Amino acid sequence: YTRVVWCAVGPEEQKKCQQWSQQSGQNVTCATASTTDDCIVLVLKGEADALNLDGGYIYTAGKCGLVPVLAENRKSSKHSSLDCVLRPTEGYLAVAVVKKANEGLTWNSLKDKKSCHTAVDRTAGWNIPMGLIVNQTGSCAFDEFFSQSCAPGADPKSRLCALCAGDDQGLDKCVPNSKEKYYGYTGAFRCLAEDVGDVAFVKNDTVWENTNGESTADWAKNLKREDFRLLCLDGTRKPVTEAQSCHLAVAPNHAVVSRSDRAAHVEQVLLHQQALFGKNGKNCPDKFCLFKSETKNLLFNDNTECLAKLGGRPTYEEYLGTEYVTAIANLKKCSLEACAF
Ligand SMILES: *[C@@H]1O[C@H](CO)[C@@H](O[C@@H]2O[C@H](CO)[C@@H](O)[C@H](O)[C@H]2NC(C)=O)[C@H](O)[C@H]1NC(C)=O
Ligand SMILES: *[C@@H]1O[C@H](CO)[C@@H](O[C@@H]2O[C@H](CO)[C@@H](O)[C@H](O)[C@H]2NC(C)=O)[C@H](O)[C@H]1NC(C)=O
Ligand SMILES: CC1(C)Cc2c(-c3ccccc3)c(-c3ccc(Cl)cc3)c(CC(=O)O)n2C1
Ligand SMILES: *[C@@H]1O[C@H](CO)[C@@H](O)[C@H](O)[C@H]1NC(C)=O
Ligand SMILES: [Fe+3]
Ligand SMILES: [Zn+2]
Ligand SMILES: [Zn+2]
Repeated sequence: YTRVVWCAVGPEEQKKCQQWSQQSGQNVTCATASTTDDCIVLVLKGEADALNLDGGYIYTAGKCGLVPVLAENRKSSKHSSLDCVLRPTEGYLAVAVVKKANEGLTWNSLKDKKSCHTAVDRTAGWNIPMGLIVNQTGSCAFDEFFSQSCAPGADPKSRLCALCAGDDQGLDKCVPNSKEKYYGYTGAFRCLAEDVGDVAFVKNDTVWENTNGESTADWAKNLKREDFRLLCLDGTRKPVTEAQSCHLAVAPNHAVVSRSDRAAHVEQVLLHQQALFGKNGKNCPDKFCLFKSETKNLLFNDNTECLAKLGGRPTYEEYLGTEYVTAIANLKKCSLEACAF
């Protein structure tokens, strides 16, 4: 009765989870909710066991008692002797991306421009840039900084949702799941690509993976890396090959979380499921690939090489790092340490 009930966020994740469930012979089954917060609630009620989360959502789950279990680990350079499951994670770079042709937009002229964010509460798309912005402006009024935005999860009538597009029928505008056209890393970068916004807060890998033919999706297939610049905190603009010297932060990798009392079982089941369906898996590309979903980053980021063991049985605070947790705490003061639910 180590069936693990995964929580899928929206219908496209639910469809992938259903295929995973079928292929796993119901070793894994699926609960679904409309939002990441709602999935965390199902886990707190014991109606789902686990899901994989961005760091800002790990902060929410962690305040309510849930614990990190395994982390996404993507390709690396050095440390290459180690098996992926054992290799330390390296964090990803949160960046602010603009079009080269939008000349003289820099970090210091962002006020009153249009912004694209992966979702409220997420690390690169929200906590890092809005925390930096609140700090730099000396003001908690971050909902009045950009003239319009798409920030999935904000009030859909507010200017923080004015750029969001909803689903193809145009329903579900601004919902924080993949139905919203501009949701997530891929959606916020598409929001910039399509010039709906002036700036997208995403990570370094997003720009690479959706330019120069790395994506064949209709909106991405013609994008050229050279037509984008990163915004540096010192006011300069750099090419996207320079993200090691022009990022807003290094983010902790997305990780699986669960109730502490289920962490051990969730871990062993996931280790076995990735041996089947993960990057070199017995049954991938054969039957099912757990870490593919045609660039849509459903359940896991498509660039995940494996889910890796954590060193030191970390608490969510240790996993996130004290400085990130403190930055989050500070930003949340704009809108005392109990579970949000
Ligand atoms: C930014 O992201 C890109 C995409 O993940 C990284 O480029 C990949 O890096 C490895 C080398 O580590 C190459 O083998 C891959 O083939 C690259 N992918 C692509 C699409 O080019 C890049 O290294 C990252 N930059 C920084 C500074 O972290
Ligand atoms: C925004 O500013 C706050 C206030 O300075 C930052 O909070 C401090 O962070 C440092 C470095 O971790 C700690 O030494 C201080 O104790 C923190 N101060 C407080 C009052 O808690 C926060 O890191 C900043 N946000 C961002 C995104 O950089
Ligand atoms: C295993 C972690 C989830 C803990 C952690 C810290 C961390 C933890 C404790 C105290 C400080 C940092 C930092 C990290 C790395 C670099 C910067 Cl500039 C900021 C944070 C990173 C990203 C990285 O791998 O380099 N991680 C990943
Ligand atoms: C299902 O779970 C059992 C128990 O670990 C295991 O023997 C079997 O290999 C698993 N099968 C699949 C298809 O995940
Ligand atoms: Fe993230
Ligand atoms: Zn840095
Ligand atoms: Zn510890």
